[PDB]
Amino acid sequence: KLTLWTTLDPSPNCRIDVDKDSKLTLVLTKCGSQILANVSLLVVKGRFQNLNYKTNPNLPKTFTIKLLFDENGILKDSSNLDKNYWNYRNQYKNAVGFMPNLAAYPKSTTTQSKLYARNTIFGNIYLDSQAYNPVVIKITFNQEADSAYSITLNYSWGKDYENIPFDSTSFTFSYIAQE
Amino acid sequence: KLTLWTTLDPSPNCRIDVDKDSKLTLVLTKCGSQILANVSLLVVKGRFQNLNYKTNPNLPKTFTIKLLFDENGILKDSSNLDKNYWNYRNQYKNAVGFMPNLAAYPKSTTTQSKLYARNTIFGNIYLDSQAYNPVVIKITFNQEADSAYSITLNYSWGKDYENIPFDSTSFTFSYIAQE
Amino acid sequence: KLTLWTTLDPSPNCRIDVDKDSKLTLVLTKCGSQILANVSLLVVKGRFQNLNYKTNPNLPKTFTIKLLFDENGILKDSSNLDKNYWNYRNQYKNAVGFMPNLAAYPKSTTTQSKLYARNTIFGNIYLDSQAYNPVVIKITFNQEADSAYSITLNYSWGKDYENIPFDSTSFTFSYIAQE
Repeated sequence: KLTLWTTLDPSPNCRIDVDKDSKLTLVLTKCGSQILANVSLLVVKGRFQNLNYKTNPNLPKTFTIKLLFDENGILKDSSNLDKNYWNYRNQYKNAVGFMPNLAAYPKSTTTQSKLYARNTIFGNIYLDSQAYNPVVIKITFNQEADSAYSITLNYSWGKDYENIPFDSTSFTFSYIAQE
Repeated sequence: KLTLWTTLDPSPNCRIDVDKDSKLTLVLTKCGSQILANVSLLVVKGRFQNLNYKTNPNLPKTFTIKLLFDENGILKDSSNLDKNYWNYRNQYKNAVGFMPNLAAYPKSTTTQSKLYARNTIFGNIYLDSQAYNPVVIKITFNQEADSAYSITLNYSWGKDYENIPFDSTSFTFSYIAQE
Repeated sequence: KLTLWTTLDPSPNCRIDVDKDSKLTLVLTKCGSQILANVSLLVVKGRFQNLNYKTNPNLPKTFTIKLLFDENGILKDSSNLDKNYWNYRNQYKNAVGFMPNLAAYPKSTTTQSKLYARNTIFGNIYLDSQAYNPVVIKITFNQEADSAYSITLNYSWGKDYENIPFDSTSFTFSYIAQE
């Protein structure tokens, strides 16, 4: 009832560029009016598996993973996360109690040039369990115009990494629940 | 019963320098012995609404918001937060269960004004949803000698911001509850 | 029943180098599938009580505190934390519900000493309630080969501190519970 998560299954479950290029671990625990969230990310194959900006001049320093939800709090197929890996810890009918509160985190109006900053959380996370491999995780609620609710995970970094795996440490955050 | 918060009402509710110059969003959720806290801050008018240190030589790079509580956990009149915006999520009589634990976070003795470091939490938060607009939030418990309990929110920054709104990202923390 | 903690007893309770050289405050609160954790550390005597790299050339800039648990989630005598200071908030028989999940945070296999990055959390904490005294706390789960479960707290810093007490600010994190 009270936890929505990616399983701990070792199978890849997420698309950054290509199907199953990544494994997202996301745990959402309902503590009444707040969701306690825990996240980590491993890239298992493709261009972000091993970062080397000395040898690959064309490699970006960002990617984004989106969880898109309908008006019943059901994960949409268009999400980067595979629906087959998303369920209660013990497919579901209602998870509006896990959704980011729309009054707290309003969607952008047609006339609105961006979201309120309160819709965003920043975290400093690290690759390969080392403090000198920083990555910025930018978590934004309800940014995706075509979904009832959304959680957007933007990863970005500045370092010219040389043969560093995108294998992230864990980060905790919370957000205000819709109900 | 289990969440004490500022409403999500769009109305300003907080005084930095002037009445209703700011809108504090603070959610305290009781998970037994710990309070799970979520905070953001928007300045709606006055000298901190738009930061420009190129054009305003006299502008500080800090301000402080205090929540002062009596022995029943009731918000006191001299608090920066307006009492009309502070209530259980669904005029309260007792909120000692939400107060920062006095054994964990002792008040300063007459022979020292200087608290144990455990009474303080630091967070790195950001303005206008950009990682290159850092602000330090310093949360201190029970620093106010003249109140039974207190939560002090000190905001400070170093950057000579040029036309940046004080519109903060969200931050989560926790603290040990009095009961 | 839902909180496992170091008491708030003012007595030292922890060994960095020598018995009772430190006082760890650690609070683990069970919110179903996640443990909400709160930590601070005061060094009360010995070489880390007052850091001065100007006057002591031989002083390290790191130390580690380990909590080692048996298959019933009972703190082992080999831990840096003294067992006499570790109990439920209101000697215990079973605390597996507080243990770091072995599927989430696997122990290193004979064929690899190297943990998944998701076993680690980094935090930036501070000494003496000042933002310009940074310390890195590195929390790692299930790293200790000789125990069923473990929480390892590695503290490190870079600054040539001059007469700064190791009196840390508080930090919140969470982790996935074994059951």
